[PDB]
Amino acid sequence: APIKVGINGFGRIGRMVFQAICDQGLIGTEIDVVAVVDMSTNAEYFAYQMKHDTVHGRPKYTVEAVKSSPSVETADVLVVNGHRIKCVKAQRNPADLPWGKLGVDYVIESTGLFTDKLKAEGHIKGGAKKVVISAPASGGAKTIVMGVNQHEYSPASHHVVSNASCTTNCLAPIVHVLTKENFGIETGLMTTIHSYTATQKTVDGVSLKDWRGGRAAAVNIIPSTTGAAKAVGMVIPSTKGKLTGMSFRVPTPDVSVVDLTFRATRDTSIQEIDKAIKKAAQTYMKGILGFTDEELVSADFINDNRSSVYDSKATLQNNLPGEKRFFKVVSWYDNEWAYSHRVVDLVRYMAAKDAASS
Amino acid sequence: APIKVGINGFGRIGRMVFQAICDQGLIGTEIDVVAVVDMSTNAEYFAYQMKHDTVHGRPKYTVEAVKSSPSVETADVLVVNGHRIKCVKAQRNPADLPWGKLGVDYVIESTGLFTDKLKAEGHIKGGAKKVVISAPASGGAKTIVMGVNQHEYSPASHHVVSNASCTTNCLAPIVHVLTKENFGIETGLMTTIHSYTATQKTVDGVSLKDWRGGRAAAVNIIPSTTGAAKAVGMVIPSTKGKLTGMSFRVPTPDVSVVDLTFRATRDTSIQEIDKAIKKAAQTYMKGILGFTDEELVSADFINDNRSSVYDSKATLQNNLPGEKRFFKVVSWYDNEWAYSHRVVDLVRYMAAKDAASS
Amino acid sequence: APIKVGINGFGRIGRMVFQAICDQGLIGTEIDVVAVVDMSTNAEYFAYQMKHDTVHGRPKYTVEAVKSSPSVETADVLVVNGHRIKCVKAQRNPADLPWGKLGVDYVIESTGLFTDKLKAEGHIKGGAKKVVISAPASGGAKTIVMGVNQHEYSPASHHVVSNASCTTNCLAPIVHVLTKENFGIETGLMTTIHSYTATQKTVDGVSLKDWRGGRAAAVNIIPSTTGAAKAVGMVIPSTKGKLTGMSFRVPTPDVSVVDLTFRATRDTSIQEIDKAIKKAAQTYMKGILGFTDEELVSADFINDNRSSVYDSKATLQNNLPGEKRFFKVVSWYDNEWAYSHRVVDLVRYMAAKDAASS
Amino acid sequence: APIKVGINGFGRIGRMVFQAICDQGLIGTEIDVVAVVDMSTNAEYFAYQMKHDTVHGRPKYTVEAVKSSPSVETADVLVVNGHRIKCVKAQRNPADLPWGKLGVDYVIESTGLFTDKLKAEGHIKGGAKKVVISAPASGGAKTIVMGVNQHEYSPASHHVVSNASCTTNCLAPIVHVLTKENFGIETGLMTTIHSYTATQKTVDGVSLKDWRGGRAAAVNIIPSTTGAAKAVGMVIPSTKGKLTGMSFRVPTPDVSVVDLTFRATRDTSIQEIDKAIKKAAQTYMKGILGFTDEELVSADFINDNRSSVYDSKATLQNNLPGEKRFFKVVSWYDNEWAYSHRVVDLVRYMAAKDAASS
Ligand SMILES: NC(=O)c1ccc[n+]([C@@H]2O[C@H](COP(=O)([O-])OP(=O)(O)OC[C@H]3O[C@@H](n4cnc5c(NCc6ccccc6)ncnc54)[C@H](O)[C@@H]3O)[C@@H](O)[C@H]2O)c1
Ligand SMILES: NC(=O)c1ccc[n+]([C@@H]2O[C@H](COP(=O)([O-])OP(=O)(O)OC[C@H]3O[C@@H](n4cnc5c(NCc6ccccc6)ncnc54)[C@H](O)[C@@H]3O)[C@@H](O)[C@H]2O)c1
Ligand SMILES: NC(=O)c1ccc[n+]([C@@H]2O[C@H](COP(=O)([O-])OP(=O)(O)OC[C@H]3O[C@@H](n4cnc5c(NCc6ccccc6)ncnc54)[C@H](O)[C@@H]3O)[C@@H](O)[C@H]2O)c1
Ligand SMILES: NC(=O)c1ccc[n+]([C@@H]2O[C@H](COP(=O)([O-])OP(=O)(O)OC[C@H]3O[C@@H](n4cnc5c(NCc6ccccc6)ncnc54)[C@H](O)[C@@H]3O)[C@@H](O)[C@H]2O)c1
Repeated sequence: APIKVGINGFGRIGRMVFQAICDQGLIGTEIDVVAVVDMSTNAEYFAYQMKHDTVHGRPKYTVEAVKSSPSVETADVLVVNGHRIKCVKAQRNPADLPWGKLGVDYVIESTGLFTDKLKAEGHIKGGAKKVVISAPASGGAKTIVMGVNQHEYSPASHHVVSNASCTTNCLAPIVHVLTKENFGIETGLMTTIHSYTATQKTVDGVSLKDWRGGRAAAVNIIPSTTGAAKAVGMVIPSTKGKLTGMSFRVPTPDVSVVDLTFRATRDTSIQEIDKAIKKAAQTYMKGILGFTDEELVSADFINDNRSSVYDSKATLQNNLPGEKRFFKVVSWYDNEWAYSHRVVDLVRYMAAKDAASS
Repeated sequence: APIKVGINGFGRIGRMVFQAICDQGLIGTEIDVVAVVDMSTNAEYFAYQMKHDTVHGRPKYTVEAVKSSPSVETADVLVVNGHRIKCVKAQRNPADLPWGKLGVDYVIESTGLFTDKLKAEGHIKGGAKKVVISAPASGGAKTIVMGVNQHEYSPASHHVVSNASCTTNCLAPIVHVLTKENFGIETGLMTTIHSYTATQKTVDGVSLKDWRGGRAAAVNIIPSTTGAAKAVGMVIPSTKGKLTGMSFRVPTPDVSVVDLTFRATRDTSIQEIDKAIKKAAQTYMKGILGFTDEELVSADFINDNRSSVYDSKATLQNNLPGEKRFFKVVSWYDNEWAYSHRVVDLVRYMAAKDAASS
Repeated sequence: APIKVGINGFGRIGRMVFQAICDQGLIGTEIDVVAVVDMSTNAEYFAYQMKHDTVHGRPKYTVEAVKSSPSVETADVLVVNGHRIKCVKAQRNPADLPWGKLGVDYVIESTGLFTDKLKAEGHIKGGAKKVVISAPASGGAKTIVMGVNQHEYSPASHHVVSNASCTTNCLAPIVHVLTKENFGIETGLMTTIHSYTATQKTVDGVSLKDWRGGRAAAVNIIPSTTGAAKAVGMVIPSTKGKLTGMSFRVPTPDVSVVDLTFRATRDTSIQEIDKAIKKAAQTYMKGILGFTDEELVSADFINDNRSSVYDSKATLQNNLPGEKRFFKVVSWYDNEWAYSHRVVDLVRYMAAKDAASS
Repeated sequence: APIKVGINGFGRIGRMVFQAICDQGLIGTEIDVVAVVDMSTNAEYFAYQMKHDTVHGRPKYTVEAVKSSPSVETADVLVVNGHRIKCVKAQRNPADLPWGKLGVDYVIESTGLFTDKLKAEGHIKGGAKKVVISAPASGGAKTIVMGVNQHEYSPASHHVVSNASCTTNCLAPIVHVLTKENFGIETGLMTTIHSYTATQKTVDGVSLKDWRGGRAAAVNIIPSTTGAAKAVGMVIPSTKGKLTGMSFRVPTPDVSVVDLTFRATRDTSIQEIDKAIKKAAQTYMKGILGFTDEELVSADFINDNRSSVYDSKATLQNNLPGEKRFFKVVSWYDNEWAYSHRVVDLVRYMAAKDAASS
């Protein structure tokens, strides 16, 4: 049973979803990537985009750009590891995409334009059974963070699911062991020192909705907002209105770090917390939550696919010496990598439960 | 008599041309900026963008944003030192712009989208008399570099003119005094090590016309094409087919350097060349061509309004010891600031020549 | 009566303390900078460093390099605006510095090698009557943040004064009015997102005492320690053990931002806190604390000489909506420029007190 | 029969040479690394430097840090792949290093300090049989570029050998096929847009020998000099006094590119030169000279061990269309990694020739 997926928007996350599908062994055997969609249908230019990444390197798979038939002027079929993917043209409305016809059942929505559960339904109107939004979703969609609440999915009810944001996926696992191990956050504020993204600008330009976010990106520390402010309360309803935060966008191109400052419900210590987070990383959060005892800096997390990886030393040293309630917890994440692995983990969970019931 | 100008595209070059008008003492008196055009009309947002620049800092003029009538919702008039500039909404076609209505005669075309003579003429159809494309132009518009061939301008024939590009305004000064002081160039190639611009990308992205241009801009050395390649031959026909080159877009926000390598027509020396450039700096090319004897790096050329500023020490330490024909000439330039100043000098030179005749 | 000073270690803070002295209009008239001490004595090189700065531009003063005698090989005296500063060679011990000879009474200890009280007394034995260390000090030196506790300085008891770090001169204003306006801080942790410094490395290199800190500076988010972790308790005895923090060094050359997360003593609001700080900013903290109501990023604080300028918007927008105990204060600072001005303002304060008593 | 080698200066090149020895299969069987030398004897700090590199990522090999006796305070032995390397304490004179005692015959000198052939013999007085200087040398040390002139090595008389610089290793292959294939280079001039290195400064600071080299590294285009200005004439004497160049140090942490403008000795075409370089890349320069047909940028050459990998499209698109003599040739290089592999290649060659005769 090849899960038939199509990628709408072959950008940073689209191309890293694609690469997490090939690197993890699933192309053409477990998941069938039927088609990819973006502005051009020049498969040679997509191959160029895949083969050479500034931040994550050359990939291990191989890519060819072949035509479907010599009647077409430019290569339109991509051939990865002998698997053929089709380069479909970008549609302004989700519904004008031929999903049903190409036989695509699960569509990964990663353009960034269709974050509303209502516009994303246009995929299903085009023929898709399910939709995963690689972002926070507005308008009613289900937001799941793997390792914390993927089980609340239901094939029957949830058809446009959302995998939250990179920072949610990092914060929430931290929050989830704090509650489940019962330290509890009474209240919590959080900062994500975060790499710049494709929504920012090389030099000072136009950004109407966030004035600061239009400042030259690679030469300014830019205050702005994070997506995990809302979404962690959505995933864990016990933190609704207990926790919020901001974002500082600094001049690195990938990897970010969460910096959570909370107050505990019961009296505890940072040694108890560090123990429970390591334990959790080895037992029930394994693969999603990780930890590190080394003096790592940010470029040591490029290509690290844990959702979140707790920094044991930066935490243990930077807390109040005899504290029972006021705690800092530092944790890292490759915003482009681990998040792209979680999208594929979610597709496959959903396909499993969709077959499990119908 | 105030020159009635309208800036279409209030971006890096739009806003710097505006600020140059204020810093030189022309607003309201010598130059009247009737209107600016961009993706919004919210003048409180153009205020912010004028008041805070990452590279060139805070401006000396004062900016206020007020509403034209109490009927409008968001402030839509700019007021720069008690002079009113209007914030007109952007049009997909130049012909649709109310230029004759607003009373604009000269339009500075700096959107980047209308570098063709004919899409630029839509301005004259919208009620403008003359257009200055802040870029090189296709379709046959007049290309004039100030200090070299601005005298070639005719009020009768040149309605869409072009002030070439930043690199062309840096290299043609140098090429000009080499041809005029009789050293000559037999053939020559050129390289601009240049700052990234707003067409480049924060993270690897789509750029289907120059594939490399699409790669993360601030973490890479990206080879690409320079404007001064085509344009130095248009300005000096003597260099047609004898001079071409490339760009290496490197991770800095502003200022670029030209690295010219040429073979001279007669047997000379680099000290003869160094003295002639210094001479031409102090005599005929003043304010256009400049020079330095100091050990400077790119950050020192921020806000240097010279088109070309020769580096006497880098040229001299990095040429062959007793050479008569093969030489290197190095020259800096603030690609944003100086080019903007030269646009204003062109507007003013055209507007005076037009009055002197009609 | 010129306050006889000499700067030991003319680097970033040494040249910004020097430009602060000249710019405020003090050189020659109120402060006589007798000598500057560094790894060289080539006043031509020192003058290359003064005239061109990558982050703070061309200075307002003029620097000339003169020979004290034609008997010396290279220029060894700096003439800044007609005034003569001598270039004395760098000693490995403060003690062997000719202070008593040169006439120097106040020494600004900005090498960053003699931060302990006792190696700092090495200048006094050698002739200086007073010493200001541009860094937190060990061995029991008096730590003073201007505008918070300079009233505690006593000419009799305190000869080796510490002006604390740049982050404590940003964090200590805000903790001072939070206690003075009785909100009070129960416990609190802080993070500074901070620009890389002279003590960091261009490529991965050696740093034996903090491992992460030797990593490539300009391409990593390097977690580390801050100086305000100790210093804010030395200055504000109330905060002894209630507040600590950490630093994240990010890829910008200058300007940083504190991000304090505290739990107040009483029940309050962020609009209450917002008013209290702004008020304080206009009244008793005017010149130390500042605020902004604008959407500014880090490069808008280059050359802002307030110790701490509070960002009203980023705070109000990124706090929990109806919270009474758990808050986040965000505040900027130009760690090179603001600090250096406090240095010149401590010399000036201490000096007059000494002249008041003896 | 292992070659016994010691590395002095375990910095960027020392650690990359170490990693090229383990990568190429050579550690413990073909090359035995007896000792590594740097500021510390802390095996743990060395292991942290090896395992986490910002640019080249995690090494494939495994590093442990053990104590050589229960008596030593801190781990002083590395155990890379079961092979034990000693951590010898850094010395001020090469001669005071225990090479004969340890049993070291070949010494990779890579501190950046002992670049004089006389200072380098200190190693042979310390007990070593040969010295390789990972940098151009003075005082008459024989200079070799692998792939161009290592056949000029005489076991007999060449004792302290210099592997030239990274730019001579990129430049000399290109210059070598142009003279061997009989295009010739009459006079030539080059420029290398180049990543910053460890001799540079994060923020503006001290640099007495090159004034510009002290300016903040990651925020300027810094003109400077190159090592291949001297060394290529020494490897290829045909080109002494005929070829020279300069350097621009830009804000990338690794990879650099050679922009070479030369005039041929005979009428030829850029198409012809393009074929010759591809041909060479495939036959006698294989593994040393490569080429690319792709639209690559600097980051695509990280971990590319060819010494010089020619850009076919950048060279072909940026030359004069009718030219027969005056050309531009562009070739890339990962300045840390390819040079490191070549140092191992020379040590290996040298050692086999020395065995062959004695
Ligand atoms: N990078 C990270 O760290 C990260 C982490 C977690 C989550 N995410 C999230 O994933 C999403 C994508 O982010 P990213 O970083 O990959 O950004 P990106 O800009 O690299 O990727 C977006 C991609 O979508 C493409 N695209 C634009 N309009 C499209 C369209 N119809 C419209 C159309 C049709 C015709 C014409 C015009 C428009 N149809 C299909 N593709 C279109 C773009 O060309 C681009 O390749 C965002 O929501 C972001 O929040 C990013
Ligand atoms: N920066 C430098 O160093 C430099 C130096 C020399 C020369 N230049 C040249 O000047 C030009 C501008 O470069 P820049 O660096 O200022 O770039 P920039 O991107 O900062 O400026 C371009 C500006 O034009 C605006 N714009 C886009 N479409 C527009 C439109 N109709 C279209 C429309 C209408 C409605 C919807 C959609 C589209 N009408 C009016 N404004 C529009 C953008 O919002 C932006 O503010 C380029 O040709 C560049 O080569 C730059
Ligand atoms: N930049 C900021 O944001 C900032 C803000 C606040 C506070 N600070 C603090 O101020 C201090 C300086 O920082 P910075 O950023 O200016 O750094 P910097 O490296 O730019 O300045 C240090 C200066 O001291 C010089 N120096 C070294 N050894 C010296 C010596 N004897 C020794 C000697 C003699 C002979 C040989 C060898 C050694 N005698 C005199 N000068 C010597 C260096 O050449 C350099 O110019 C630090 O403690 C730092 O924490 C910096
Ligand atoms: N990175 C590149 O792209 C590249 C490419 C090609 C070639 N290279 C060349 O290789 C050389 C090294 O460059 P790099 O980039 O690796 O620089 P780097 O700074 O990373 O490496 C230099 C290493 O030498 C160490 N060192 C300093 N003094 C030493 C000493 N005695 C002295 C001592 C003893 C006690 C106290 C004080 C001093 N003995 C042993 N080690 C010492 C440093 O701690 C450092 O680890 C340079 O000549 C450079 O031109 C670099």
